[PDB]
Amino acid sequence: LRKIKIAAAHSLSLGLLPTIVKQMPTQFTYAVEAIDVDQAVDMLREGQSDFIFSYHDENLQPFDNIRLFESRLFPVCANNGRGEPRYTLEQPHFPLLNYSQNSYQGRLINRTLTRHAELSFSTFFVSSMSELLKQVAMDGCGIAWLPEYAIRQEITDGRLIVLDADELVIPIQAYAYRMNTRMSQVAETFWRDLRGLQAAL
Amino acid sequence: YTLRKIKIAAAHSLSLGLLPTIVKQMPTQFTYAVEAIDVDQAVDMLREGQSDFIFSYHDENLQQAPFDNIRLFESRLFPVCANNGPRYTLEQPHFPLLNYSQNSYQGRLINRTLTRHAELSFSTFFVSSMSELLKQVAMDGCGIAWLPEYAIRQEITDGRLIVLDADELVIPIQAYAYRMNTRMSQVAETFWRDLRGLQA
Repeated sequence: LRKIKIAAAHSLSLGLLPTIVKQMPTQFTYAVEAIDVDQAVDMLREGQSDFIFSYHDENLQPFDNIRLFESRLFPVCANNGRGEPRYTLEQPHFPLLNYSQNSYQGRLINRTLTRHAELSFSTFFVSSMSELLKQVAMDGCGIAWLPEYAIRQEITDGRLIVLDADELVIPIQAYAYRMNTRMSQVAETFWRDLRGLQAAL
Repeated sequence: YTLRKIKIAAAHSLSLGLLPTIVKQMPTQFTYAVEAIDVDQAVDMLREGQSDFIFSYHDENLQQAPFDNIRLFESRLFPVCANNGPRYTLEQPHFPLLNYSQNSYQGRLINRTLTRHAELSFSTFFVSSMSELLKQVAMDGCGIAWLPEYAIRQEITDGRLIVLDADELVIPIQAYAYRMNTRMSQVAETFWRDLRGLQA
């Protein structure tokens, strides 16, 4: 009861909901779905989800928005243990850990890798779950573009090394999308309290 | 550009707790394509050639022709919650329940366990099929969640998550890798044979 159905993109539900539900002023019920970027417009218009936590989709930007945070995508990889990166960008056919071809982050990385034809890589692991790519990268199996907030503590400890920070960086902005049409009594209550909570992410 | 691709439709909990160990140990002769898919959705994709293997739990009909099975390991799902410096008790009026949806093996199994035990009054508070999300919400003191011990082993030994039962409410689980017993690509037959060796 008093359910709030949220469908988030394949890699930003973790960085948001734990902090949201803990700091939420009043108590709701939550149902969370990991959807692709393509299924964002349709699920809102049909009412499949009351709110969609997605990136900067300018199609949704008859909708209302609220920017949750701002981050970047840094190419990272685990170290040898010597303090040197296990792989390197200038290495012939380095193992690449990428997102799916239909994900929002996957299209950004493949866009940058097309522009920078200097990088010679080999696809090794592809999945739209950023948590899976993060733990696969820590094993030292390849290079991955990971969000800064998702590896902030791992970057501090040299268990993941930043390989580039000038041109291979992809800025990302996460939003919470709502239809401008007024919703239930509980959805407006949740949307208001989240707006009163954006000073915590 | 994918003759070394292996399509893996795994359970959300198993894909994030077991697959990184598999990928690290395997020889890098492969290219992995993994997606978190419900087991009742992954079986349909397995027959029509949309996936090569699926990683899920004990299925009665998936362990027989025209399928082949590999018993990956064995584990259990413990009732768990955050610490008080336990915030919640299983013997408590309407405790908030963090649980998977019915579109996931673990969701039905937890709900069917609570079916027999009417002594526990709970309140469905947060439902999602992403295990890592269930875990973080549990560690922030939001409710009780039945999480697998392979995913919360070290936070149990650190106190951030306290086991709430070690008797009736601990449900056993066994990880499994399934596939059609028919021929696939050479890159997938090698991975399957290495999986029998990897289990040990």
